[PDB]
Amino acid sequence: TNLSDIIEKETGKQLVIQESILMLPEEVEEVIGNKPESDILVHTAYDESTDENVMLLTSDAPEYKPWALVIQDSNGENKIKML
Repeated sequence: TNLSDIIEKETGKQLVIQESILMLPEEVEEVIGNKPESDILVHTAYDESTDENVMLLTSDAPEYKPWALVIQDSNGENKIKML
């Protein structure tokens, strides 16, 4: 998919993307340090090769504009890439 393709562009891996979860802008801002201009969808995929969760943040439908990618490791440390 579009969203799996973005994850693969950014990680080099083909992963199963979970059904989206909606986050309000202030919710997202606490996590990321930037406040999105509207609601965010979190599309999560587990990267078993590294035991990492990969979270693709887009705007809501129908645009699904990519906004950020969060990769969390098993120690619970986040890396963020703004898209």
